[PDB]
Amino acid sequence: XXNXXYX
Amino acid sequence: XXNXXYX
Ligand SMILES: *[C@@H]1O[C@H](CO)[C@@H](O)[C@H](O)[C@H]1O[C@@H]1O[C@@H](C)[C@H](O)[C@@H](O)[C@H]1O
Ligand SMILES: *[C@@H]1O[C@H](CO)[C@@H](O)[C@H](O)[C@H]1O[C@@H]1O[C@@H](C)[C@H](O)[C@@H](O)[C@H]1O
Ligand SMILES: *[C@H]1C[C@](C)(N)[C@@H](O)[C@H](C)O1
Ligand SMILES: *[C@H]1C[C@](C)(N)[C@@H](O)[C@H](C)O1
Repeated sequence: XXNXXYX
Repeated sequence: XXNXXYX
């Protein structure tokens, strides 16, 4: 992945 | 805080 969140 | 990231 690589991005983060949280959705 | 409470949200995430990463910026
Ligand atoms: C999310 O990333 C931060 C920044 O590096 C790290 O300190 C947290 O341990 C990390 O969260 C975990 O890992 C991710 C892969 C899971 O989605 C999240 O629930 C948590 O286990
Ligand atoms: C969230 O990411 C910060 C960096 O921005 C990292 O220093 C924290 O340890 C990380 O939080 C941990 O992981 C998340 C997923 C949890 O909600 C939090 O309680 C904490 O364990
Ligand atoms: C990460 C944190 C958040 C944005 N407050 C939550 O709504 C999500 C489900 O997880
Ligand atoms: C979180 C992940 C990211 C957007 N790939 C990175 O650029 C940032 C510094 O931390």
